[PDB]
Amino acid sequence: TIYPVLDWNDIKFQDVIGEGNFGQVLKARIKKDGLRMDAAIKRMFAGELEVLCKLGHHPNIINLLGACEHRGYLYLAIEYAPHGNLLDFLRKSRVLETDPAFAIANSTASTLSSQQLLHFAADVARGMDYLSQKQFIHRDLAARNILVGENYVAKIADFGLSRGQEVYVKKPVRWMAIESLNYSVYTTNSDVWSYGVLLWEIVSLGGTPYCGMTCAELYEKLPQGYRLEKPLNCDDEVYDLMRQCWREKPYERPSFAQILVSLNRMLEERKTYVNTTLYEKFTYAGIDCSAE
Ligand SMILES: CC(C)n1c2ccc([C@@H]3CCCCO3)cc2c2c3c(c4c(c21)CCc1nn(C)cc1-4)C(=O)N=C3
Repeated sequence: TIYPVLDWNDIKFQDVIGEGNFGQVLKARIKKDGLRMDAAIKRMFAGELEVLCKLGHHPNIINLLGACEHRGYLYLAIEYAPHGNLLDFLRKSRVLETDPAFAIANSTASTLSSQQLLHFAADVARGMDYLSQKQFIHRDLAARNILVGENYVAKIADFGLSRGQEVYVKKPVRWMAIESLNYSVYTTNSDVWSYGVLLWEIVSLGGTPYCGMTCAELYEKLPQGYRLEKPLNCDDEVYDLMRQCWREKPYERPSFAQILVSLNRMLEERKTYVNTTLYEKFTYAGIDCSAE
């Protein structure tokens, strides 16, 4: 009873809407507190379960509605994010590709604006600050694991449940901190590195990071000091923010709280930080289906 119990009989499964590291996610309708509502279902040890059930609501963390035991398996009922994962949401906005007529007429390269992209980044930083302050270590921060829920509020999903100052996970190379590629240990510091790549994904409207490069090249190239280049449509303040997230020394990277402050500053300025207008020779950052 450590969680809002739910009867498998009150779950109306619909369609498959995605798939995480473990299992498929299914959209469904359930009855909670006598009321019928939308939800995503994921088939999920004991300690982690309590960790999740205890977490506690936060507007930028996908929320647990209830769990259900069935055939020896535990099914989690999750708050529903109608808009889907951030990665596809970003790629669906590349109107120059999805609706060129619209793009030329409005002279825009995305249905989304600079502010919206900054909000997604701020939303995630807020959620990560909340999680890291409680010793949580995500381990797999990336656009694909961010959900765009009600009112387009970004929500963090698929975060690791093993709490502590650092966690070893024997076992996503393009999002991993150098110290994780070498040691398989994760900390909030390596979460910050990944957040930086997430920020780069946001600004590039879902481009594959290090497009054109093999994982192998990264292993040797990253330690040499190599890092993702600034997208031409990105302001320097935003790019510097990413660079801070990728400092070789983990303890030199900012905290999520500091990241959020820098983002809120940008959000407050009338200034535009991520250019989405169409300029003479515009092209999107590439998506390497060979790596995905
Ligand atoms: C593949 C990933 C991105 N996956 C998840 C992966 C992991 C979780 C867990 C639940 C327990 C707390 C930590 O995190 C939730 C989701 C998760 C959710 C939802 C979705 C997806 C999820 C992907 C496919 C999808 N399409 N649409 C329209 C919504 C979703 C959703 O609505 N509520 C939760």
